[PDB]
Amino acid sequence: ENLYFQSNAMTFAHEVVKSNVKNQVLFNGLTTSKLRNLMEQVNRLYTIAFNSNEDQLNEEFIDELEYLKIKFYYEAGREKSVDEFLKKTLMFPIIDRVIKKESKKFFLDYCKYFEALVAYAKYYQK
Repeated sequence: ENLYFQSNAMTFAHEVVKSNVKNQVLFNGLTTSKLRNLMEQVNRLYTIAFNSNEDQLNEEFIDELEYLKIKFYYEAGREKSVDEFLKKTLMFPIIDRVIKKESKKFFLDYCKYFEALVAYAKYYQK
């Protein structure tokens, strides 16, 4: 078989981003201003998760997640660096996973992953 290990979200964000500096461009011309609309969408959801007492995610929140997937695919259609970024980050199967588990802790973990993705993208830029 093979031999794989336990990497938290921060470590793997750093790895994906720094492994997508090629010869210098980031994910083929990504910048952070291209992710702004997305960042805001994530932020507006983060706070509403933070205020939720229980871990069981409200159903309107799931609709919001569906719309988040939709805004993702929009930006991926708009800008090719966003398309590469979203594929190589596994953004979509992770959004799916969050939607299935419907837990608050898990979505906040996803938010940390997204936040570190953007930070590291920022640290490596033109």
